[PDB]
Amino acid sequence: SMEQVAMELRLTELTRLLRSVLDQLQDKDPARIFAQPVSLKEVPDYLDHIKHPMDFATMRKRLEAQGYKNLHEFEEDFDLIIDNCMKYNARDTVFYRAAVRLRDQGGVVLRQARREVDSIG
Ligand code: NA
Repeated sequence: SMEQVAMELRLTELTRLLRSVLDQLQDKDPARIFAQPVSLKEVPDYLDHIKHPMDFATMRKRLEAQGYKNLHEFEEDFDLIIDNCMKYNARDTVFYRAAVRLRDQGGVVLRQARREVDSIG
């Protein structure tokens, strides 16, 4: 049907926009702290602590499968990256502080993405 096609085109354009968002967030992480999953072979107890691990490579995989149906879903995954880091790592660490800074800088990017998604429909 043409209605199905129109929904598919909308999902694709949302995907395009979420890609540009993902690239922008990732530019705020030049150290690449959040680029890849935590290795269960190097924080071996990680999964006793953190129930839903997340990272930018994992988000990129989901995005390439057009796996985010709306901005809220994408935001939830970004908030997991930040929130997991702030739980596992202490306040005094480089990791916790990098999560705080990414949250702050990512706020700006997400704030405009919400306006663009609303505006474009
Ligand atoms: Na903690």
